[PDB]
Amino acid sequence: GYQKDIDKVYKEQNQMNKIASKVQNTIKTDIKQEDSNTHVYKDGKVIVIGIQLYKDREKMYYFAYEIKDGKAEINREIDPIKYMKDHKADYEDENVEVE
Amino acid sequence: GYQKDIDKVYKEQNQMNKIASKVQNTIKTDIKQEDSNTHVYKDGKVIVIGIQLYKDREKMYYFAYEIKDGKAEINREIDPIKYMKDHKADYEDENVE
Repeated sequence: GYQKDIDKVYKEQNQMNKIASKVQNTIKTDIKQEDSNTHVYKDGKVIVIGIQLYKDREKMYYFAYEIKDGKAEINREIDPIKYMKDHKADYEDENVEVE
Repeated sequence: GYQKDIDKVYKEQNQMNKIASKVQNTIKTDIKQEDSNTHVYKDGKVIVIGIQLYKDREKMYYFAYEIKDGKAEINREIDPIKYMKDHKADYEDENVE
């Protein structure tokens, strides 16, 4: 299953957000999968998350990660919106519906 | 002098901005002292920098650092604007009015 790797993604996201919050303190640092959107592609090679990046905004912000050599690495060269449009997910955990 | 410690502060700010820019890509990276304002206080114990934090804003954003055990450590509990008002700087390098 994909949960071990999803956990890596959320750990990495929180680690980066914690550092980011030192220089831009509106960044949320307690990102939780059950309050986010998660999709897995290419049998675990790409994971796209949508999260509440800012403590004072409801908006979802999306990020694409690659799982390479057992580690979650963000890849801002991947357009996550386009990626979700263009590929069939192997897994979805959609907790935020935005009309 | 204070240049060794000012350099440690800019190095640290740049390391944080690099990571920050991965999640919020308007954060500017590779900030240079010559494009920023720097003030040193307390014989080098506290260093306050004013930088162009955002690629999409001209505005200067300020951050206070402490030098402890030879390391530069950001301290967000210090209000840097007030700190500069209330202390006499030992050194200044002001490049933005």
